[PDB]
Formats: sequence, C-alpha cells, structure tokens
Amino acid sequence: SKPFTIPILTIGEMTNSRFPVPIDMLHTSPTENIVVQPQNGRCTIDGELLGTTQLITSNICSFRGSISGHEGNDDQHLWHFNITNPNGTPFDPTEDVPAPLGTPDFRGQLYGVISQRDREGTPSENNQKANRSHQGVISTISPKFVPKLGSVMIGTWTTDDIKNQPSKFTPIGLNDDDNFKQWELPNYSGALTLNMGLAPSVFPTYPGEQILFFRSYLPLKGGYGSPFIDCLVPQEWVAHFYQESAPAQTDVALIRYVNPETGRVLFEAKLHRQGFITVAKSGDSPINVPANGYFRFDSWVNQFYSLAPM
Amino acid sequence: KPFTIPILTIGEMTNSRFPVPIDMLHTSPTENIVVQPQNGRCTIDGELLGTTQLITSNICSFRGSISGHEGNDDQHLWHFNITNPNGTPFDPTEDVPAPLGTPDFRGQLYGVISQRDREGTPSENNQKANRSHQGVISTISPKFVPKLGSVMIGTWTTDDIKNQPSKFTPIGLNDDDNFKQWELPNYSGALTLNMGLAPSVFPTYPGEQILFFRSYLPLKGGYGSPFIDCLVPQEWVAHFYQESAPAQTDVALIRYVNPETGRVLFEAKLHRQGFITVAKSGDSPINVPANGYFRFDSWVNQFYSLAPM
Ligand SMILES: [Cl-]
Ligand SMILES: [Cl-]
Ligand SMILES: [Cl-]
Repeated sequence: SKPFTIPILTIGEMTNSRFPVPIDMLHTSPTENIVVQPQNGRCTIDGELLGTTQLITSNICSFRGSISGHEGNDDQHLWHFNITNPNGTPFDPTEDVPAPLGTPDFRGQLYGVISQRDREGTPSENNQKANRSHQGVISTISPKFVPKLGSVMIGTWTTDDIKNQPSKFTPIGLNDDDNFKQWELPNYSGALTLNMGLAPSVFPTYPGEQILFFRSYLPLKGGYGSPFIDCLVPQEWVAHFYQESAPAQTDVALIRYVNPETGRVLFEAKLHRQGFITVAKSGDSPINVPANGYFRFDSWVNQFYSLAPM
Repeated sequence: KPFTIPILTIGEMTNSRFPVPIDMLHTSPTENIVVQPQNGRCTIDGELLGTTQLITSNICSFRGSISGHEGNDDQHLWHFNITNPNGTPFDPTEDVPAPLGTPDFRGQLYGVISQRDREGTPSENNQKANRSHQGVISTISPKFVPKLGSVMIGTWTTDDIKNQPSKFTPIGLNDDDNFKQWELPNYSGALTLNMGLAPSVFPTYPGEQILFFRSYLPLKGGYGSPFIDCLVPQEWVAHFYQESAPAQTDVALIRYVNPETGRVLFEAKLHRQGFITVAKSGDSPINVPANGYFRFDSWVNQFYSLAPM
C-alpha cells in the first residue's frame, strides 16, 4: 500500500482552506455547543473531496460568471450575478454538491473586488476589450444568495459602473463582522429550502478531546474587530491527499507535531480519515509551538487511542 | 522516492507570478527578450531563487505599515513601509532582490490596502478599528524601493488611510500599455542595480522555445487583455521545495499525458534550473486536453533531441 504522508510545509508556508489567506496559528477550544460543518477545506485523508471543496487557493470564496441586470434600489446599487463552475461551464444543480465549488460556507458579508472584461471587443478601440473593477459585497444571508440555483447578488455602494458582462469576484475579507457566523452555513438555495450535498459535521468522540483548527484573521472593510476563520486542514493538505490518494489503513492516523531543527516531537494528535484533527486538551489557551513545526504521520491507530495531553 | 511532478491539471494550479489560476500553456520565440522573472523560481531539487516564497496568496502582496502622506492635486499617495511576509523587519543585506513575493515586473499594480489599527478602541470594547480601500502601487516610481524597505501606494481621492499596520492584496493592473512583464523593476530605485537575482533563462538547443504557464489579469479600467507568464506553477514550486529530490542529471525528460486515455501528447525538457523547453517554432494554439499534466519520464541531458511539439 502506498504510504500515507502529510506535507512538511510550515504554517507560514500554507493557506487557509476556507479563505485565501495564510494560516496565522493553530487553535483549539471546546465546540460542544456549535455544529462544525464547514464545506470548504473538506477532503478525506485518502483523497476524496467533499462539500464545495476544490483545489485552487485563489478560487476559495471566489465566483465567476456574468452580471445580467441591476436590482439596486435604496442604500446602494445591487447587481444580479449569474455564476458558473470555476472553469466557466454552467453549474448543474442536480450534482450532489451544495453549490459551485469554492462558494463561501459561512453567514456574513463577503467583501472583495468585482472585475469585468467585456465579451466582445470595442470597434472604436481597435477591437480591444473594455474592462472595469470595483469593490463589492456579496451578502451570503440575502434571499438572493442562491448559488445552488446559479446566482448571487453583489452590491457596489454608489458605484454604477458595472456592465452586463463577464465578471469575477476576488475576495478580500468581510464588509463588517456584525453578524459573521463562521459555523452557520448559508442557504445555498435561499429561503425555506434545505442544503444538500454536504460534507458531514465533525466532532470529537473520545472523552477529553477537542478539534484542532488552522486559524486565519480576516481583513475588514470597516468597523471594529479582528474576525477569524478556522479550517480543518490547510489547503495544501487538500491538494496533497487528493493527489496521493494513499489508502487509509485504519480510520485514524496518529500524527506528531515536530520541530525539524531540533528533531524533537512537541505533541501528538489524531488525524481522522474524514479529514479533521483532534487533540487531548480542555480549554482555549496559547499553543506554544515553533514557527518551523509541522505534522508527521507516525502510525495507524483507532478512535480509542489515548493521546498524551497537549 | 524518485523524481515526481504534481499530477494537478492547469485548472488545479496557480500562476507563480500572480495569485490567479493558470489559464493556458504558451510558447513563443524569446530570442529578443530577457526572461528573468524573480517569482516562480525554484530549482527542480528544491532551491528557492529570486523573490520566490511558498504561499500563492503572498505573491505580489506586501505587508507593513503606512507612515506618511503626500498630496498630488486632489489625489493621495502614502509611504508604505514593508516587512518580510512573516512580519519581521526585512534585512537588505540578505542575498535576495527584495522582500519575498515583491512583484517582478514594471507596471501599475492594482489591489486593496487593508488596515487594522495597532491599539484597541475603548468605546468598542478595546477592539481594533479597520478600513480597506483600493490602491495602486507603481513598480516604476522612484519611490518603489522594496529592497530599501518601502513602496508608495496611491488611493486616488480616498483620504481614509491612517499610519497603521497594513496589507496590500493584489487584484490586477491599473493599465495595459505600461505593464512590461519581462522588465524587472528597480528594487532599490534610481541608479542602483538589482541584486540577488535568479538568473535569466533561455533555450540553448537549436529549435527549442521556453514553455510558459499563462494567466490573464484583471484591469481596473480601460482596454486590453494583459497576461503574465510563469516558468512553473506555484504548486510545482511547493512540490520541489518539499521533495528536494536529487537531480540525477541537469535535464528531466517530461511527457504531457492525458490520464483518461493514458496517451502521451508531447514531450519537453525540464531543466534543473526550473524551466521547461519544447521543440516548437512560433506561437500557435497548443491543443491539449484540460485533464492533462506533465509526468517525469527519465533523466537526459541538454543535447536530447525532442520530438516536435
Ligand atoms: Cl483586448
Ligand atoms: Cl471519531
Ligand atoms: Cl480586535
């Protein structure tokens, strides 16, 4: 059987699988009263992509397609954004997926830039294509956020310079974090319709364990705070497992966090086949590890393995 | 154990010179240009060169703090002190051209500057204030001196910028005609030569051209379809860096394969320095499947005669 392996990249060499930014830190805390069911950054350790997970970091929380019309009443200009697969073909809602791959998996106000390049050249400019880019916000809580049905709504404040043309949304952060709920899924089909094709929720089963997350802070357009988003594995682990597809000889890999300079093991954890990590820790306190550290696969165990306290 | 290349498709990889997906393969004659990019430079045995770092989202990004302002008619320019990507002060005596990820082209880099203030606000439960706005970083300005620790960012008529910690996230370009992807900026400004460079690359074998991975870039406005060509995808940089596989010879023979049909489509040389050549003359459509990827075949040398692509 092909040996299972984990990337040796450091935290400072990897990206969050739920938002296209570097990982800032490891994080663990109790999650008994939250449902942990993210849809980006979901890959089994034997290489099966789940949820809305795709391979390209820059496509996480990005949309592409075209603007078809203005809806903008009071407050701001609003635009109807027909979205397509990341490769440009029409999204098929009968696929067993929640929404087009990379769609955001949280409730909040996604801030970024919409860029357009027109589909036909301009005859008075030697047939070159016209372009425009402006800031925009995509509310993932709007009743018009229906990515599974092929469209979302984007607002551009007082900017009216948006055409009915091919468009891409590149995420930057959040408009505000007033109601940012990273563990609450949006309605991918809007009001009164349940989500489908979901990666399952994850939780520790063994007494005394918590999930270990990879955390990144997010920029804000305005207001106050230091919002953050937690992923189950880095995006580079998704791409590694997807390519390697090593057989999972049991459903739990024992992994150790190591300092390659000193050669010493710092702590150990369980990497569950479903694609998430648990550790033996109670509470939320500083995780004192070196910047050069990374996880190494040690051996195949099971869900009843008793980890050393982290 | 042996030498491997990622099996990711073009549609699963990112440009190593700008944080966007790869759109297509490209080859054309380059005898009259100097191909010396500084991002996306990694030897096949894992040595990072130039300004190359590992994270796609840090390519063409800067972080640091704003420290000053200059008016320009009704427009605003800001002094942006930059640090290493990990936040520590950049040491210009290091044998690198500039902080890792600094742009490697002359152009008007368009993106968004985001700030989060250093100290909290008591009236907001000691939370930090934030703001983000569009900006342009000219890589041709005399004030573009990243090797010396700073660049200048313009925000048009927006004056809502503080002397606070800041990050610039790139989106694309402000114009097409002044974007020269093969002309390096002056990392130390006027009258000072660049240092720590990854070397220029070129085909030595008669009849060969460099094969590039091309992406189109967004524009803030105006006309055009600008593009940027990298030598290998960013995911190849990360693969070679981790694997650090010994280069048995200085040239790997690689074949582009369709995994569904199992058939080889064309072959190429992957040079140890970190670039690909093909036997082709001219620039014409490269007709390959979207599912295709390169596979290492064998170790050869610079005199291997490739089949015509
Ligand atoms: Cl054009
Ligand atoms: Cl379990
Ligand atoms: Cl804060």
